[PDB]
Amino acid sequence: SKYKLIMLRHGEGAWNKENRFCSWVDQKLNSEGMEEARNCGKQLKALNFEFDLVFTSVLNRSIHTAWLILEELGQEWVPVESSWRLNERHYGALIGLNREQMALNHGEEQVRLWRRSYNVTPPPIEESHPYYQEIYNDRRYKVCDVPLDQLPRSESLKDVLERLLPYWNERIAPEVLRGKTILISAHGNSSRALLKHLEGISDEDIINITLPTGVPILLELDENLRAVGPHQFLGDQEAIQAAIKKVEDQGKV
Amino acid sequence: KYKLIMLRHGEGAWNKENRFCSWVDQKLNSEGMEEARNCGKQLKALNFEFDLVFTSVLNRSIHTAWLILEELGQEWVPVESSWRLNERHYGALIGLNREQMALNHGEEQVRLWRRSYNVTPPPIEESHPYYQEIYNDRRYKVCDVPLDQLPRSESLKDVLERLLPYWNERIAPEVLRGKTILISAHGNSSRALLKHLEGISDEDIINITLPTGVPILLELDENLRAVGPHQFLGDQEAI
Repeated sequence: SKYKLIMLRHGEGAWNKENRFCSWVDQKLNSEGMEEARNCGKQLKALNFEFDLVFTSVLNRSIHTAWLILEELGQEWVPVESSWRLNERHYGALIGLNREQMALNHGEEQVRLWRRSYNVTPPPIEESHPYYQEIYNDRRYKVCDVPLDQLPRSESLKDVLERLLPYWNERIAPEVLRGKTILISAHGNSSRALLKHLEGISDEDIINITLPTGVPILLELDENLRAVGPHQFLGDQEAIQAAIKKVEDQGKV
Repeated sequence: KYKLIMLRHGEGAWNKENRFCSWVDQKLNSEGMEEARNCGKQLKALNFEFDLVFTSVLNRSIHTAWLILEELGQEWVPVESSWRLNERHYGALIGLNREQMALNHGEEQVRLWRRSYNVTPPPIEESHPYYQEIYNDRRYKVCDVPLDQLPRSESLKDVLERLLPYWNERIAPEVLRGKTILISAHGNSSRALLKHLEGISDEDIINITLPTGVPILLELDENLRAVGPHQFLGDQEAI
């Protein structure tokens, strides 16, 4: 049969205000990020969505986004399942740096390639990074399918897809085949990776997809779990276009 | 041996209005949330590190788990919810004023409905102002027993009988694997698991009083029987 699922990326926290690369640092939502989640929830309630399962990353800003949506829906009882495989892209040594400053030191166009291209890998994160130990000693990164030493230290979009797709295949997609209505609370680049796979977007074209924060993304799938058309945003068409331009402008002088 | 943490949510409006929530999905109030928040601060100050949490399907129990996990910075820990941890089903008593009931049917009878071990209250009926808010909710259309087979009132003993399979089948096997587990549940449903784990009689269980917002530690052996009486963690509270 036809299938329908919602994906979204969370709203803003402090480092978004400061225009810093956040990636695997576990920054909390701020007050307006929490409101963005509630607005998604209200939108989803206005369309009478009834979720059967929620999938999230292990970064708390994506879990809190999911809890906030469920509360607006009166669906706090719906199962939630979290995996590092949905984490934001690991940005290596760019973690914590200002974007517009990078665009100064290397050009607007080196920055765009670092952020949106499919294949270029960021400089790895090194033991001298102020947040190295906070990331890799965190107990949430033990309980899994990969030894702590084989966790990544930086990721291209391609690397994201390769550790994300096994989770889609083994956990998410079988529930979709089952007929359940699913919510994915993830991140900018882990959602771009999933969209690239489901929509058959080229290595070249994925560069041009920028996802707005805190906005529901409706995806329709066919009986082979491929997209029927392009992903669609729920909410006002202009306000969303302005919101996309914002994320694009973080990397511009 | 084994360590287990159980606890009970804080208050909402109806617990101030001296009323029966039961299976009605009443929300925490401000102190109800801050109580869970303070309770999470106390488990953090005790360096607690959970691997799995279990709740009922009522939001007062789920928010409580969520606020606690936020205080702990442990929001990534798996949560699992189940009606089998629900508060006791108070039947037709649901929603009624406690005092107004005391003048309708008498001190001694209302007291026996609330404190006994073996007495089933009057069933809730489709005329009840909250019958449809409960049995039409989608969270029961998707549970492990048919909707009609779910109870319309429960003795405290019925609570244990519906809880024990979930404990035997779902929870205890994870206690055995070495996981530090949290159970965010309700007064009655926590009373039934204690009675089972400690071995309390149908007589002592009726007088056991469990405070809200307080981590309740239970130490077990490999047969998962209590090594001693349940203990409260933290300090300085009354009533």
